[PDB]
Amino acid sequence: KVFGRCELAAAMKRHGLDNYRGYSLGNWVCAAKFESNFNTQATNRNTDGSTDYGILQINSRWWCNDGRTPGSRNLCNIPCSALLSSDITASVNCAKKIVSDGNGMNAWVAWRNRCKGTDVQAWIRGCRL
Ligand SMILES: [Cl-]
Ligand SMILES: [Cl-]
Ligand SMILES: [Yb+3]
Ligand SMILES: [Yb+3]
Ligand SMILES: [Yb+3]
Repeated sequence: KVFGRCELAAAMKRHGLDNYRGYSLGNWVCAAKFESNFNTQATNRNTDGSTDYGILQINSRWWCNDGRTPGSRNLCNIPCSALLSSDITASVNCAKKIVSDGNGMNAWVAWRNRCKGTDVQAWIRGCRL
């Protein structure tokens, strides 16, 4: 599923990401924009042999199981395919664990490089919330 901006903001709010670990909704929408372009089916292979999955590009080394990533810990206890679903619940549940792991949203390199410090409120402009 390719979400619209405000559609994704609404879904993230419904699943309790708004201000989760102190990160406002626009931070999450911005992260998703640059990780996946709002596409739940996004997959990308990393240089270390792991793969990133879904709207927030969650990796298969630490977080989910894809069966082809040696050293897989699967800390979200979920097949990586579950992170590609049109329903964002599994991605949100796993993102909550990731952002709680110590470094906040810096876990997402794209967030650090493209969202952090910017006017992230723009990502929720005009949305009914
Ligand atoms: Cl915001
Ligand atoms: Cl933090
Ligand atoms: Yb990646
Ligand atoms: Yb559902
Ligand atoms: Yb409201």
